[PDB]
Amino acid sequence: MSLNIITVTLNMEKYNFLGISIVGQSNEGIYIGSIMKGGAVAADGRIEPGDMLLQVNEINFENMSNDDAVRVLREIVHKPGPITLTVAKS
Ligand SMILES: O=C(O)c1cc(Br)ccc1NS(=O)(=O)c1ccc2ccccc2c1
Ligand SMILES: O=C(O)c1cc(Br)ccc1NS(=O)(=O)c1ccc2ccccc2c1
Repeated sequence: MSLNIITVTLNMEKYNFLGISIVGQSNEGIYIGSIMKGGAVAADGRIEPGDMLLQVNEINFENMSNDDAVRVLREIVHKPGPITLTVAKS
């Protein structure tokens, strides 16, 4: 079996939102659920639904409830500067 890791840096200059929902928990992993067409993640085009979310900026997502993962993504999107996502491809 093959594992494909990609790291995606979004400058968030032309987009306010990532435009993602997330599914699953890692305090029992967390995956990209929906991607909305108008957001930074869709514009970049590399991340797809079912990709596993490993890290966003300095936060690891591998010991979190779904609710806490949504909370930390809210905090990151409301902070200035680029957003770096590391995912494992489905
Ligand atoms: O993120 C943006 O800059 C954006 C701008 C426009 Br115009 C439209 C959508 C955008 N982002 S999006 O991730 O697709 C998005 C974000 C929140 C939404 C809330 C309600 C309905 C659609 C939404 C789309
Ligand atoms: O920007 C995002 O796509 C986003 C995704 C998650 Br999961 C959590 C927070 C996110 N950013 S956010 O600016 O706080 C936000 C808040 C409310 C939203 C409501 C509908 C659609 C997108 C939203 C994004």
